[PDB]
Amino acid sequence: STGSATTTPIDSLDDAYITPVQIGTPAQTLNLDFDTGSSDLWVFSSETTASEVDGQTIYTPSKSTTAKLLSGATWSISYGDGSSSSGDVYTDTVSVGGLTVTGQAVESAKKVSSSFTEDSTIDGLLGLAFSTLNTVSPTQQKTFFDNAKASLDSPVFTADLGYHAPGTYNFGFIDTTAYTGSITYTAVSTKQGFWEWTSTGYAVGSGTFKSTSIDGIADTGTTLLYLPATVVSAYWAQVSGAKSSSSVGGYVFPCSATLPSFTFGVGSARIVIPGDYIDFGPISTGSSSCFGGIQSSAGIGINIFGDVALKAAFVVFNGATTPTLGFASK
Ligand SMILES: C#CCN(C)Cc1nc(C2(O)CCNCC2)cs1
Repeated sequence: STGSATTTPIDSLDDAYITPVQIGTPAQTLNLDFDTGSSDLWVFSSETTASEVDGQTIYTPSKSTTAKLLSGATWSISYGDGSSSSGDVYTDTVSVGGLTVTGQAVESAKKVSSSFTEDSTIDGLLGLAFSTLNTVSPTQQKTFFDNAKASLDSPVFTADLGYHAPGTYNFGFIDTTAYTGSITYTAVSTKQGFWEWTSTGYAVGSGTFKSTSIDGIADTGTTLLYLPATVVSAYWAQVSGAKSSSSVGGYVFPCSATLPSFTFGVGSARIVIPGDYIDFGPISTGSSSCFGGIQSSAGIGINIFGDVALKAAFVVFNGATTPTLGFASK
């Protein structure tokens, strides 16, 4: 089997991407944030505290003839940005772009943090990291991909995010028309539960390539690119007036600037992030200071190849017995 679904930026800055997902019988369609950096599928629901729902579409298990309470199971998650949610669990039928999984754990939110409430476009998350990170207790649950894997034509999914434009998540096949040149595959460590890999280095604009190993995770659920302070300082030093601001919480730059590209290494291959991708606009409406798309990972404990990097490539998440990650230009 295969699946193919379009993913769409939630705003003009590509802060996140939503993908329609069919849950239950008859289908309830929710727009979920596909997140290769976590492993819970959770949704706003009829059980979510009323004061914490503001515009989201909710899942109502009582209206689904295939919904079954997973008795005694609970979940609680907190993400890198400090946001969080928790609740209980149902199993139900879940379909993504024509691909159907029966008995999928659907984690129903009883509580969500303010940042989720304030984001009316995101009805939940669909985690695509390794199932060892799933937070359901006392019986850990499998991701949508983990459950679907045996039925897929090939045990893979691909992320093809657009720059200020829709993109595609495919399951079970590699669309050879969706990229240029060849796909370079690189080793993955699952020891932390992430799609963790090691980049071979970087370049700033037209500068010489610096060979240096940068361990990080491929995370569609993170907006920006987070790299070691040395690398990030080298990038912003090429932008007149750019500086790190503690009050804003990262590197800002003059909105009048033209940003240089940023290249990262995948084995012997190179992925180029256009300068425009690194511009996240005025820090506040009307401001002449703009927020940078490349930021320091120093206060995170891990480097994160988020959407800024990933949208510059066609990315293959290979969930074979020995998982690997593939990158192609597009
Ligand atoms: C490990 C480590 C340090 N972490 C507390 C910081 C991290 N945060 C994350 C995410 O929550 C970011 C959003 N997508 C899902 C993953 C991964 S690593």
